[PDB]
Amino acid sequence: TVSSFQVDCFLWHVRKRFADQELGDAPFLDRLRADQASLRGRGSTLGLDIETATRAGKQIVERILEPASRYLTDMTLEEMSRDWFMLMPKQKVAGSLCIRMDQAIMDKNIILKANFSVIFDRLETLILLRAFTEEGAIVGEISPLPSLPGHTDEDVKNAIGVLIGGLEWNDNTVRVSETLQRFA
Repeated sequence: TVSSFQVDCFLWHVRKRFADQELGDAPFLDRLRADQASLRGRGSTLGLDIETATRAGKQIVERILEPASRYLTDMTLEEMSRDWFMLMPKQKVAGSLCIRMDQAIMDKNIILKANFSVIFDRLETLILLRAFTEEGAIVGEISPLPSLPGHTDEDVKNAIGVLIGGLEWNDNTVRVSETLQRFA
């Protein structure tokens, strides 16, 4: 736990300069004040001096220091936070994507929007994809899963094809975003 105190004193000193120069922030200054108060309290019960602590924090932190992507959005944050429900649900998991749709839709023109990253000429990772009807109704969703594996473009295109097939079954004309038309 002494290492945590070393990092604490070192980070306090390196944060001192931010208030020493830039626009600063009154809560930031109060945080620094209460910080150094608690750090004096620690150094009292730990015994060691701060001049013998920041030097150790330097060598304890410096070792922790370390492909040109963008971000396209077809949906707003609201368009991905909106609630919904599938009356007759039809869902599964594929690789690392949760596919769901509503089977109770028919003869509806559907539009697929998506928000995701992009590298070079193709996708990298999908944040969310939902299916809307021309009358503004959510019917399908391809959500990412909290898995360490992840996903790339091939299985993403496969999931989109699965969704399009499941929708096109019930006489539903289905089209994708011009973005997905360009990248999938």
